[PDB]
Amino acid sequence: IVGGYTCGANTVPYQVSLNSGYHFCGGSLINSQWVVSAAHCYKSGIQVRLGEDNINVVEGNEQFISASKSIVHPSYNSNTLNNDIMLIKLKSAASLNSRVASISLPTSCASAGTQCLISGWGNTKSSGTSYPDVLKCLKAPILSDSSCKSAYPGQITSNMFCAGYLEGGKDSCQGDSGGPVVCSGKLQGIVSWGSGCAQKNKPGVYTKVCNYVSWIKQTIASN
Ligand SMILES: NCc1ccc(CNC(=O)[C@@H]2CCCN2C(=O)[C@H](N)Cc2ccccc2)cc1
Ligand SMILES: [Ca+2]
Repeated sequence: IVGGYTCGANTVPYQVSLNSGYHFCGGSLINSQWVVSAAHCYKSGIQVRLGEDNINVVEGNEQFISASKSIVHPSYNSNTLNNDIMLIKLKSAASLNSRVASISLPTSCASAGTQCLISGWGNTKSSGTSYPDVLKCLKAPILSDSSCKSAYPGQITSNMFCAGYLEGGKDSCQGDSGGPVVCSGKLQGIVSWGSGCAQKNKPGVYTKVCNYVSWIKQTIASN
């Protein structure tokens, strides 16, 4: 997250860190047994880390649980990142409490102009690299689909939306991948892609979760 703020420990209790020896992606807890992340975060050997603030220090509220199954969306296209969503089932159910809590799925999409909360442990610099160890947060509005398509001609589908600031300075970034965009209490986005970070006229692109709620619910119920 570039241009954000330190969230505060466990103030985003649905935020998970996916660990394969190191943090490599965010995700969102949607019930005691299931995490949603980006399909471009897919790999084997995932451990889900809940209740994290400093990902390098055991602070006392963590739960570390291995994934039993990963399900990349059937229509994911790695060339374009269309349908960039994946479900991860935990080997054992998380113990839900005030620092480890699910986020509600949308019953409808969000509109342009809605303010959202984006969070993660990704890069905090727009030029260069600096990775924080505590969770960073950013308030950012959903941008119009027309401004999104003008920023990235040819590349935006109905399964994507832009959020952030066309002036630059405030954005998600590498390492935030797979993490949440929450608006009015609902998980509306997943950190997906973009050109650089916090550059002018290059906002972040996010998987449009509301298009996937039926698939999420039916997949969880059948697995
Ligand atoms: N500042 C927002 C942001 C937040 C978080 C990220 C992390 N996401 C990526 O790194 C993805 C993974 C595949 C490659 N990516 C990319 O974005 C590529 N630069 C562009 C691309 C390539 C193929 C298909 C679609 C887009 C990036 C930008
Ligand atoms: Ca920790």
